[PDB]
Amino acid sequence: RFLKVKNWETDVVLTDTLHLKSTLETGCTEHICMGSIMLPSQHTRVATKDQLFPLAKEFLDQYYSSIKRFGSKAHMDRLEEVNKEIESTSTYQLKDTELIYGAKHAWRNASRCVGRIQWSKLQVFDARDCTTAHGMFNYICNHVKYATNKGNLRSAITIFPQRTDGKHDFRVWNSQLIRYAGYKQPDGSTLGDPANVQFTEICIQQGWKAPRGRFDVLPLLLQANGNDPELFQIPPELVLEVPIRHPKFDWFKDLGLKWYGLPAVSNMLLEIGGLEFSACPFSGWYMGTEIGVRDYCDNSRYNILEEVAKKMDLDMRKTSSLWKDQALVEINIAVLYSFQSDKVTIVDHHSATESFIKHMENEYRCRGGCPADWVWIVPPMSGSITPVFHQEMLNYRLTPSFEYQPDPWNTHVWK
Amino acid sequence: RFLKVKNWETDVVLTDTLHLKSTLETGCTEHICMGSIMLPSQHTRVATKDQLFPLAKEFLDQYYSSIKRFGSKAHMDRLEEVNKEIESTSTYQLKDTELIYGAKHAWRNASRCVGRIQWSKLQVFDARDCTTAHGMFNYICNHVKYATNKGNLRSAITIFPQRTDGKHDFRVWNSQLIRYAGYKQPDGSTLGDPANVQFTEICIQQGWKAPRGRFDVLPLLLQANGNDPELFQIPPELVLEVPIRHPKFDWFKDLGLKWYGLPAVSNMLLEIGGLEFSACPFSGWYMGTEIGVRDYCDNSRYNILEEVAKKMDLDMRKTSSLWKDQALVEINIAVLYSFQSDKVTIVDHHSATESFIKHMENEYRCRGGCPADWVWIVPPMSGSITPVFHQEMLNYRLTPSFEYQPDPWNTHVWK
Ligand code: HEM
Ligand code: HEM
Ligand SMILES: C[C@H](O)[C@H](O)[C@H]1CNc2nc(N)[nH]c(=O)c2N1
Ligand SMILES: C[C@H](O)[C@H](O)[C@H]1CNc2nc(N)[nH]c(=O)c2N1
Ligand SMILES: Cc1cc(N)nc(C#CCN2CC(F)(F)C2)c1
Ligand SMILES: Cc1cc(N)nc(C#CCN2CC(F)(F)C2)c1
Ligand SMILES: [Zn+2]
Repeated sequence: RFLKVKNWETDVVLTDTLHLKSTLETGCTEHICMGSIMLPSQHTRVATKDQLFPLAKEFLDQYYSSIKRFGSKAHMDRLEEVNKEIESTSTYQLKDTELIYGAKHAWRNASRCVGRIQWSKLQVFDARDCTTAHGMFNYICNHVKYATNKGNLRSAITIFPQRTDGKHDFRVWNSQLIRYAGYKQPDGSTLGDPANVQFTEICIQQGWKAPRGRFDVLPLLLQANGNDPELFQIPPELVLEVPIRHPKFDWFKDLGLKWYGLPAVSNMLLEIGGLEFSACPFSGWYMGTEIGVRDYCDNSRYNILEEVAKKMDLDMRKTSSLWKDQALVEINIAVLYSFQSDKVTIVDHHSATESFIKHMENEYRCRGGCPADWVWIVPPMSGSITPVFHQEMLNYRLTPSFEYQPDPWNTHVWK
Repeated sequence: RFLKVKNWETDVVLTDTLHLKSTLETGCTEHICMGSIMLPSQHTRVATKDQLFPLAKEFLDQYYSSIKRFGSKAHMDRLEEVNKEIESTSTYQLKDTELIYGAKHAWRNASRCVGRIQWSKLQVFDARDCTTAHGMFNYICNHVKYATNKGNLRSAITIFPQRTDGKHDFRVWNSQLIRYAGYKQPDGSTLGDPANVQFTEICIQQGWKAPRGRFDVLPLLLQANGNDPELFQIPPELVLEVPIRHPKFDWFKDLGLKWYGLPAVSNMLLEIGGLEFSACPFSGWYMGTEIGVRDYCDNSRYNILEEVAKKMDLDMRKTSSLWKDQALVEINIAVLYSFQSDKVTIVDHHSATESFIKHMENEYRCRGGCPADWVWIVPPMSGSITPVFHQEMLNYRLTPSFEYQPDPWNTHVWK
């Protein structure tokens, strides 16, 4: 019942008891493993009043058995206080300290995040008093400015009012606070980011005048209390960008690449003691491979392997010349070199994966485990020369948690 | 119940119904996914007479509903014939055609093997009349000669007598038919392959005179009908080796690397209609990354990244210089280039993973699915620039199957 996970490069063994506390389901059964399914039903997110108190009680018991005040009067009266308020309101409200705890532990419990060694250093911005989409823009601007810190990136999350009935929902329609626009050409090809071709069309549909270039920062589409969303442009002095150059190849500058400094996910859902926060933008800093491998070299994204292979002068006729691999490594050296020379926080996949193994060590000692998703933790290049490749990992779903949710434009009852 | 798997690079969707036929268990539960555990209990392998007929019946029903002769007289009489013989003997014997079918479908069902597009082109060598360890050596030599085919590698498997009581067991003690010896130095470091340091000691323990160099081909340790195993040296003209050189870097020859052409796994167990074949060496051809990434660059194997980085003249002080990544790509270009120039069959990880996607297509059409283990299918370098990275895969255990088994020297009752 008390499972073991092995590291096959060092022979370290760790014992996991934290999985006992797991509540949610994974998708796998005794006869089928769905560990490679991207969005199983369980990882996506309507609740009723009856189900709310056990989830509150369970969460309150975690928080008071955290500040080592479990079962005492301060715990019991808060237990009864929330109980009474769930009877009275069919919902409840978190204390500011409970919100900060719940949000840090959602990140802590994110099994697909290799960055969690930082989970306790998270700045939490309480935006539950927000009522309008202008208010949201203002809070989101303050988040971007704080988290960027002129390149000394700081982790942060901003938390808008929780879902109540469901038809009144705060939502950030962008998938990330800062993304580049996707424009499809009249012939068929794509300028900018093909991922956002659909979102770019919704913004033009709502009034955005597109500068139709490559790296056009998208406006924000903010929806408040269920109302229709409104467009706002992030003041460009708040959007820190890094021009990508190589430390050997001087043709690399003329490639004309740049990325943004701040990775800030805005389309997910924060769940805390049964409450649902449909708009909770959170940001950290990049691991290099996110830009250099996935953003730049995915076939359905920017897809630059061939142009980089061209200017490197490469054997591009054969697949076994490994020209794709060779050009991929140079692109990622340039991503790292550019962010570092500009003093914009970035981490390479060797540093990040070492830290995660060190984070797993700590989590099995002082916590009894660390839910981890190997499929997402192992970086998308050079997998087996990083220590996470050889580390067995148990995946399981703890709460508080970040979850996926459907896009707002498939569900919003317009008017 | 009839699950869907998505490809996130092409948007192809496939429907899996084959998982319904699954019998064995995976290790995962509704509340925990063990998709990254290397050797769960279910993937390792004693049976009694009562359990044997449903497994025979189930297997016979697959084979006759294969040559489109299901339920007929030829099926029913073989059903009753095996039934009677399980009553009479508490076991049974496969027809030669049933053995060839069962072995091809064990490979077909191997969810961790990216090579299965070839599953029906498998040469099956029936060695069930073998009685002595000399006999085994002779059969294993004929396998090596056939499968190598002077560099035009051909897939093959040799099948020794099935387990009966358990204390009489044919076993190949080597983990692969051809491996290099592992010698630990008096100071502590290691020459050759550190993986086989333990096995190398068992061979010296039994009489092997070690040439104590780097790439010393190990003798065979063959155990027949439970007797103690005996050493035999594969005639060196039967062991095809490829010296590793680079097509640009002429210092690469002086690195002094070579590998063997034939990957031939000998420590696993073939299960067919309930029968257990404890010695079933099977061979194919290499995917380049097996040698170039894992064999050469694993920290606990040959571990050559630093010496290759040295001669490349690399920024080795920092982790973020990606010198490890850069030297890894060159090692794999050289592995491919050397095998190809010598006309020894090899496949690169781009060709192999494309073929597997094409194999999955066929399997979902004419079979209803294809059990696949993403953790093992995705290659250990450049993962996301190969199409398997973006393909969702359902893992489940079908029979006939290859399974792991404990090492013989932890279980053999000596004398
Ligand atoms: C501090 C620096 C951080 C680093 C280096 C980091 C690293 C990463 C990386 C590389 C991914 C994979 C993204 C992808 O493949 O698309 C990821 C996923 C994720 N990260 Fe972190 N992250 C950081 C901060 C944070 C913060 C502050 C939070 C939450 C407050 C967070 C929560 C998540 C979640 C929820 C996911 C993916 C969840 C899913 O897909 O189910 N991360 N992280
Ligand atoms: C024909 C050329 C073949 C290629 C290119 C190929 C490719 C591969 C590769 C790269 C692996 C991973 C090995 C590792 O990471 O250590 C693998 C695993 C495997 N292959 Fe194939 N293979 C081939 C032939 C075969 C044959 C002929 C069989 C059986 C008769 C087979 C059965 C297996 C099994 C059972 C495993 C791993 C099972 C496990 O660990 O549970 N392969 N294959
Ligand atoms: C099919 C597969 O699950 C999918 O491509 C996953 C694989 N692992 C990943 N891992 C990370 N970190 N990010 C991703 O987008 C993905 N994609
Ligand atoms: C911990 C992890 O399961 C282990 O390192 C696995 C990962 N995937 C692998 N995949 C292949 N093909 N071969 C391996 O040896 C491994 N090792
Ligand atoms: C906070 C954070 C840090 C980081 N280093 N990266 C990301 C990211 C991302 C984008 N992907 C799509 C997703 F699944 F939402 C995450 C987010
Ligand atoms: C037939 C075959 C083909 C191939 N291309 N590779 C292998 C291999 C290997 C060694 N690994 C350890 C294992 F799990 F047994 C497989 C085997
Ligand atoms: Zn699973």
